[PDB]
Amino acid sequence: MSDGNVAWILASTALVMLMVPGVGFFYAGMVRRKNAVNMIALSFISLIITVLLWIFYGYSVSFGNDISGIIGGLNYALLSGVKGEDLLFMMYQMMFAAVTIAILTSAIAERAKVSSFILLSALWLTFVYAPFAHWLWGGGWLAKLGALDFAGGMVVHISSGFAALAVAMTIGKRAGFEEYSIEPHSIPLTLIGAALLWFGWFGFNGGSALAANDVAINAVVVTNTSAAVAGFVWMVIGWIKGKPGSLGIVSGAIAGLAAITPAAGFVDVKGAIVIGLVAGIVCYLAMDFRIKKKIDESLDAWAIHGIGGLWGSVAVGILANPEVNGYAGLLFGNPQLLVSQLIAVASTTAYAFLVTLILAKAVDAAVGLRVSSQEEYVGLDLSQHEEVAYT
Amino acid sequence: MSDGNVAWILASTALVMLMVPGVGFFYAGMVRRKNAVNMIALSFISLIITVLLWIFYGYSVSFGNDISGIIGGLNYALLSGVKGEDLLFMMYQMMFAAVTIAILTSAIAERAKVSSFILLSALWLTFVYAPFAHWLWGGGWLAKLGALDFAGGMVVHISSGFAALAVAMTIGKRAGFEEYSIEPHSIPLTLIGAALLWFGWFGFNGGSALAANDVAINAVVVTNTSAAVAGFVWMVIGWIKGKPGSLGIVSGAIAGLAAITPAAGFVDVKGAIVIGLVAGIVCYLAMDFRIKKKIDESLDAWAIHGIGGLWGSVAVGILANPEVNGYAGLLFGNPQLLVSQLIAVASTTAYAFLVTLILAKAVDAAVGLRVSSQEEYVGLDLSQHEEVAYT
Amino acid sequence: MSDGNVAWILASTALVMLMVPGVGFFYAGMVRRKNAVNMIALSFISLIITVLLWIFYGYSVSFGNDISGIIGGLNYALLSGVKGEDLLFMMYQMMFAAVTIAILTSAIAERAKVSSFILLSALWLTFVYAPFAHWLWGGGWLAKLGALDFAGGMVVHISSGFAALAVAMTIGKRAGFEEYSIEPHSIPLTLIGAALLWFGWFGFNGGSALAANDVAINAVVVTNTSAAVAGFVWMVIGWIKGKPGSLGIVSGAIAGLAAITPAAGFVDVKGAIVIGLVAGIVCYLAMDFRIKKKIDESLDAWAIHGIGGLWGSVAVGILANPEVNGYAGLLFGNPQLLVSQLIAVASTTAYAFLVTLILAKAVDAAVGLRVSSQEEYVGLDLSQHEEVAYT
Repeated sequence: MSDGNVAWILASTALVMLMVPGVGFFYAGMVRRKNAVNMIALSFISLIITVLLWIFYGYSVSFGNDISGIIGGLNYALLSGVKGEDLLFMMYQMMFAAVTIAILTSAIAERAKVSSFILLSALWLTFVYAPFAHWLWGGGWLAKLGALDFAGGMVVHISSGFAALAVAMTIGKRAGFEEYSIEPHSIPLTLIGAALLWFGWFGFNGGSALAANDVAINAVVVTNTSAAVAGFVWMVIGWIKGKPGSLGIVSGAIAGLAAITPAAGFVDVKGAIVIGLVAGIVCYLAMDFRIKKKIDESLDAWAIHGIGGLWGSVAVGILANPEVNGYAGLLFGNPQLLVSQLIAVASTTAYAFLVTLILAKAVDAAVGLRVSSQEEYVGLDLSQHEEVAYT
Repeated sequence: MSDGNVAWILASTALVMLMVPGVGFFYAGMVRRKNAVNMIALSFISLIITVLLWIFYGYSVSFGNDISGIIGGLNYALLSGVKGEDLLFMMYQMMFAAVTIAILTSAIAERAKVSSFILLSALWLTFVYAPFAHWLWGGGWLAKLGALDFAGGMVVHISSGFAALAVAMTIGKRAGFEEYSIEPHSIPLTLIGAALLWFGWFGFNGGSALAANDVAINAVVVTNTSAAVAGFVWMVIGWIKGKPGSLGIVSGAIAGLAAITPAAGFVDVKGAIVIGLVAGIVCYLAMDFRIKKKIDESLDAWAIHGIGGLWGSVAVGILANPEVNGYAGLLFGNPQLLVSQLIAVASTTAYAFLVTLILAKAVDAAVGLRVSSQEEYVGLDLSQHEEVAYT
Repeated sequence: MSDGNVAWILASTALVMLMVPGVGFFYAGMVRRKNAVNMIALSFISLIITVLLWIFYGYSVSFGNDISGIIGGLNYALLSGVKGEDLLFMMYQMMFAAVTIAILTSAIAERAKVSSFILLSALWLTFVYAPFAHWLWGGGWLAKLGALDFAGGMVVHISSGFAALAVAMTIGKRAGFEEYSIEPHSIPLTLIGAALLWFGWFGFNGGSALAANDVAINAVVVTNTSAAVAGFVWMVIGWIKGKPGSLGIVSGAIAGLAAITPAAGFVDVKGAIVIGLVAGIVCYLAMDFRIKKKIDESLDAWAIHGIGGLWGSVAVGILANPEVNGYAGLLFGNPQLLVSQLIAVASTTAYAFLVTLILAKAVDAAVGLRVSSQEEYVGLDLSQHEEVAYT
């Protein structure tokens, strides 16, 4: 099976797994000390829950027998019939689902009931993520009409970004959100998360070629490129607006990473530069806009992932270079690919937001999403975990 | 040599190395601020010491010429005659020894003399670890009677777990251990350790197939499975008993990882589920029991690793699936394998505990294990390292 | 292309990337709380800046058409003409440049203008790093006269070490440097950095064979060996001088890692032992000496990397074992190799220091390197990033 290829995907799988708690640390540093444990705990729970559901039926529903091009059957439930390298694919994919759910925790920072997050995550995974994976990567209707998503610009970034937006609006602003700014308790903790995410993204985008070949090498080159450009952009904006805080820098780098994900295996270095440059700009604008509109989509999963993933997914249709991976975009003489991406982006963006909104409200009405005011006041570490982050 | 296979083991080696300080961070967060540096420092020392002894003679004693099936000769001392991929095996194995010693530091948390830990570690490595590795993986008498241990359920988890129990009883309870509970100074630090351990375990269990093949893929699948189940279990117990603290969650995940280690390459996903489920339960019971018996085996190396490794090692004899890796357990028609595991588990459990006990007391009588009361009072960071963790 | 080999280098690339922020954490823990964000931020900026310049022309200047053996042309500017595995080489090499620049941040700890660091880094990369890479690895005049540097004893360690010395002397001592000692705000943060650096060095030295073969395995064995020896040495010195602080231990391990880098693929385990032993000693002496001379080369990039890299690079000429990788040193009957190393070390040491000195003063005169006294007083987190590390 080419031990080399298995080697690379085994490694890439470990890398993506690390990104789950990586997300937890990244977010934890930006919340208050009284909610640090909760923010990290959520990423671990996301992992645990994801692994179980994925095995149970998640994998089957995403990549099993296709039914009307919208979803898969239960032929792979409990991994029945999954052998050899399909098992490696399953495991690798399982980690993409886990990171997505963790990113989503951005919208419930500092005020959600853990039990409720679990219920909603299980439902979201079932009714939003699995479907997307199937549409694009499981031979679903989107792949059928020619849509492409190399590493998850849509399956992962658009889904969590817009789902995060829907969730934030449903759960409401944190107490005092509007009055005074919420300061991060540990920027260094966040920076550790950021280093783990950049590092893990090597397996995320580079592993998506499913082999140790020229496409993975390209994905690795362009991934690092877009990240650097988008990070540089936020740095400049930082200076333009005052001082370049470390948060803006890494946030910019992450915008570039999310934007390049859907295209990592189709574009050249020049294309990666445009994507990163534009990503840095539009994502920063989205942040200020959601801030202007007073939406407490707390850690900007939407501005960064939602908008970054949306852009990158569209950019695939404009800059795909056939010399790179056969596929060609508008600038390389193919208008058709652009239309496929727009349809794919319009569909996944609307569905992620609208369905998440339905799910969020359903659960809210069923069990209630938000913690009580006093718990929010004392912090979820104590109230939801009966723990104290530091002594 | 299949560059793919070398690639995977080179990577798996780096992964296991990371687990050493990973253990240090995991433990450090659960001790008091005045002992944070010491707890981490111990894991680095474990690494340094292990590497030296392993090269000097540790490797030879573990995998050299067999003498009476209990130990190896000195033909590989200073790596004399070790070439090509035997060198990669040596290096990979060296890291297993280092992690084991680090896990063991659980029993001496906050009150041991560094110099003494080194002496004892050197002796333990020599008289307990090397022998075990040889019995099971060096063509020793246990492998000879058909015993199996895929990734170290016995060589690593049972050994450190029970050795930790012996050490704790010999060194005694921390001052005030019984009166008031000792709070962790940094749960987030512990969670970083936990993420590094989960991530590193990909190389630990996945690398144990010694190749990038179907067995490693299986080991990776089942490893993640058992961890998720055992973590889910502790989460439920947490709710049943109040609130699911992040510590219980990751502690549960680690119980599943330790339990699955001896079996990662022999069982199917259904088997992994049973192992994780049972592991979560029995390990939690072991924790409460050692707590009930007032034994200051501080960070539960015993409850988690000892008991988790014991269970998993036995489970190998019940659930080994021949369709997975040829070997078959009791449930797959082979009673013989179960007997081999019981004998192996009875032997390694008794030896680890009894011999460690002899070694711990010997050193105690020779140089003294525990620091003075005042050092314990001011903290080992200052007293043993003349450092202060934070300012 | 041997998927195995690509697999290993893709992984090694991710590993070296991690070492960049790893350096940031390592350094951040040793500075004051008011400068924690700045110290880490610098490592991320180093990465971002490096990636951009490397793509733009850095790579071409290092490995493009040779001009008079001192530098490369612009034929690979913007990666024009770089395809297949040359692209993987490019990306892997790009990360070596990034780590070098991060190491260098040691000399400007707590008192530099970010804008100025960027300018100087861009110039240093252009006029010092690229040239070195070309001399030794780009078919430059040094490789031509038979000089060797397996993983960068000179290209990375000597360059940053001596450049750091030049920079420190040009920027001046931190306020109060002489009066009272500057305490590290978070040793644990530093220890996390150290674990990431040790782990990442697997890709650094092990990946330098450019394939998953016997040389990489050897590099991995010897790398871990020298680190352990040098760390053990500093530990002993620590006891001899009082208590073995964790900082000395990891600092010693890093001396061994830097010393072994230029030789990782040419020496045997016995040679690795001598190198580590000597490295621990000479590097510790260099630290005390620069401390005696009152030079605020803050985090000892010079004592550790400069001197460690200098030693190891020379040691290559004494201990290269032909049985290991064909090349042979003085002790293996070849005086010639020793002369090549001395010339290479004399040249790179003098150039790094002298040219960096010119660059540092130029920029200082152009825009000014150091922040104002009051910024230094309130801390660069607030003054240069308008952020606060912890709340």
